[PDB]
Amino acid sequence: QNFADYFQNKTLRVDYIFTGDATQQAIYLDELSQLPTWAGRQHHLSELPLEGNGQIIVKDLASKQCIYQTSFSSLFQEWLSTDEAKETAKGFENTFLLPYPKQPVEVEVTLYSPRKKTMATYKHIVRPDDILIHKRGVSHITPHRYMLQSGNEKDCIDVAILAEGYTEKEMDVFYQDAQRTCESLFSYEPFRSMKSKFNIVAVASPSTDSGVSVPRENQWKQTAVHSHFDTFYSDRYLTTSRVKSVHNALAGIPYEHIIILANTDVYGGGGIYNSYTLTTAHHPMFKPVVVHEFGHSFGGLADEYFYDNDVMTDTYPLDVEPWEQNISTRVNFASKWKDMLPSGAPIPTPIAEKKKYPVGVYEGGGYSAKGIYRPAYDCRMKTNEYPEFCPVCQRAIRRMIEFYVP
Amino acid sequence: GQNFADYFQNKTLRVDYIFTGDATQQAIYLDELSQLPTWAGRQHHLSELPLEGNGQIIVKDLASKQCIYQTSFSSLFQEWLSTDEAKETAKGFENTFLLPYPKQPVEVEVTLYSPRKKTMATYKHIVRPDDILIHKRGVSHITPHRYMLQSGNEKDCIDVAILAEGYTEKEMDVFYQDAQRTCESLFSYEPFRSMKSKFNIVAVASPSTDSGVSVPRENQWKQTAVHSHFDTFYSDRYLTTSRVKSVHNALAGIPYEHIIILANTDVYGGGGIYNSYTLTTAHHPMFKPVVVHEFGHSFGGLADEYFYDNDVTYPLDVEPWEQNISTRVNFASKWKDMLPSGAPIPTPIAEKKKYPVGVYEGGGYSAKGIYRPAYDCRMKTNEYPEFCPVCQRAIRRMIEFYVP
Ligand SMILES: [Cl-]
Ligand SMILES: [Cl-]
Ligand SMILES: [Cl-]
Ligand SMILES: [K+]
Ligand SMILES: [K+]
Ligand SMILES: [Zn+2]
Ligand SMILES: [Zn+2]
Ligand SMILES: [Zn+2]
Ligand SMILES: [Zn+2]
Repeated sequence: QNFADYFQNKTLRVDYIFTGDATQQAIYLDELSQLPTWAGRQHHLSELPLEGNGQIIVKDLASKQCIYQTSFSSLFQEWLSTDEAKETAKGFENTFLLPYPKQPVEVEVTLYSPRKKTMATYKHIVRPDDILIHKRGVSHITPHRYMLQSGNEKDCIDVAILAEGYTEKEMDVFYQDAQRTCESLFSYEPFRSMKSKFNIVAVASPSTDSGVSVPRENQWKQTAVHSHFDTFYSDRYLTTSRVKSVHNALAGIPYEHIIILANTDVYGGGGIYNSYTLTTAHHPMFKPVVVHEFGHSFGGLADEYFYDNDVMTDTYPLDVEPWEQNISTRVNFASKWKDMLPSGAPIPTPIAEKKKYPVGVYEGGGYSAKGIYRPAYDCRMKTNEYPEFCPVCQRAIRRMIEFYVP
Repeated sequence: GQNFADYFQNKTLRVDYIFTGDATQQAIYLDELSQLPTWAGRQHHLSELPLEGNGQIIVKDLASKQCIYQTSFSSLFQEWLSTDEAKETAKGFENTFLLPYPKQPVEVEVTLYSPRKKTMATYKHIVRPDDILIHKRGVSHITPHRYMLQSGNEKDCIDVAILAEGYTEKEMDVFYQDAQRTCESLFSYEPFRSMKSKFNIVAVASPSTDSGVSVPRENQWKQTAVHSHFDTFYSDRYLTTSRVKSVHNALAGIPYEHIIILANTDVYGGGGIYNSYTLTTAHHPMFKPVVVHEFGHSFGGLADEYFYDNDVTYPLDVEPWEQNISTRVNFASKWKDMLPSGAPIPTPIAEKKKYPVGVYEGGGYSAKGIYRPAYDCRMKTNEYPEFCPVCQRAIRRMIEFYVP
């Protein structure tokens, strides 16, 4: 499929509202926007690199031929397993980028459960001549600086680093934090060997207040992307549900993936597949932590630690193969790293034999000590203190990069 | 009588919802709870309504289920539901409401009604006042503002906020001149003129990055304080904002009950919706009568009395909840008590001098089956000098309801 067959070199941005509670879910359209260029895929348009927990399928309206596919996970889907979702139905902002069509399209959004069951589905027609498609990124483009520029937006993976909780007086600190992000990311394989496949842009989005909101301390701050601690009443969980403010700050700058830096030294943050990474820039463990989160948001990798996470409730049924590439329930292991496991390797791999098996079937991962397996004894997806991604995480990241750019 | 201090604090519980749906189904969801440092609303008549509206919010004490606060409204969402787009694409709309801040947990219930008074959507949620995720607002960086009229405190007076849309920081002297023109226009009309001491008027200089407002059909997308735009529902001159949270965020920390948004342009356009806002163009030649007509909707909850249909409401077998129009289904609930004995129904146009209060056929966008109280009114035309006697009574009732 040639890009120019159905698409223009512009972006069709779609803002949705993901709604529901523990019993029901529904999707609604908020607004359509246009970005002046298309920073995404030129190839593999009608395929997915990963299933994700959510998908967007674009079909040509006249023929119903599938012409674009993208997958993701969302903060909304984490919220659905919290105590609040049992009693109060809520709406969540969710933004996705699609190539701008030459002709009318049918856009279909689907949300899936941890058992791969359809939770909610939504179909809408987009007509490219619609005057209410909000044009963006043509004026007041946020001041920005390229930290790494390997090539144009068509040939490279565009990553945007966005300032959260930095006033105009603190932008030199932010740009230094963006340099540190770039230096940390490209110190890890396969990012290190595939550095020429990436563009890194630092976006100096100003905040009225220095720092970020801490609701439990009654510290409400006015910031660029309105992030806050106490997400789902988990003290150190720093997130933003103001996704439109994130994408509005980035309009006009080519971007595919987002890293949000919060101007604080306390611990916290997280990353979600094709959502964003958000972490505290001045915490001592920033360098390995931002890369662990990018493992989720860009790599779509799972946590390999087997201790319970606060915001992650009943995430992996043991009778279902996870869609994440670096963990397995041994339901469909041949779809995972069976092809990288040496002949005659014991399953599970005994921990005493870890030096013999850099690639094994180690019991424990995805927040469970039993029934879930990880590919190595340790990895950056397991601990912040281990030096690198395990070989299976590295292959998965190489596949993500090869999928997105030739 | 219900004392304010029995259930409430002198603070505001602001609730932001998402109103969702299409022509076949509707649903309401919570977005976020906020707190404002004072309560600018009613101190009396807490558990009653001045009008039915098309939507209601009922606040009940959680433990007893006793009704402790009621407010009614209409919404941009409910207008959108009758458009072509609502037949094919389900959408979500921002809707913000202000409630008195409770001392103890409450049950908040939102209900949306159809033009036939049928329940379209209902939503119940519990608010616990010690919830740390209630977003505190209006405590820092309060938008620069100026009192155009200050008759008294926020408890005793009706607080009206005038907000700047499409004015850069360099144009705030023009905006303050426009807010002053708004106040001068409003208080030139009865009963506002004789009840001037019941109001506070505050001009809020919310800065815009760009001068003017967005015109989608001209591909003119501007970055402004409340993100208003023309071409609402593909109606060229329909100027609105669906970014209701941005309106209320700019006003956080300033006492307000009703909102007037002034757009920095001289072209024609705007509108007002009951307990939503008024939004109009400040420099159009007909500004003075137009802003008051819109305030008739947004504050008065009055209907349009003109019989011609807009570019884009009242079933003839249903009595409208609006006080200045009737389908004569329940005419005794309207201005029957002001109609002289033996007045002809309908009142012939040739006999308009004999009947300042009649039953004139035509109103609420229909030439037949809907009736208005006078041949002409501010709610019918921009060129007529005043509100009709029935609109004036209805406005007096609104003011008397809100403040002693
Ligand atoms: Cl800000
Ligand atoms: Cl994820
Ligand atoms: Cl109305
Ligand atoms: K790219
Ligand atoms: K008041
Ligand atoms: Zn993680
Ligand atoms: Zn790994
Ligand atoms: Zn009107
Ligand atoms: Zn009238």
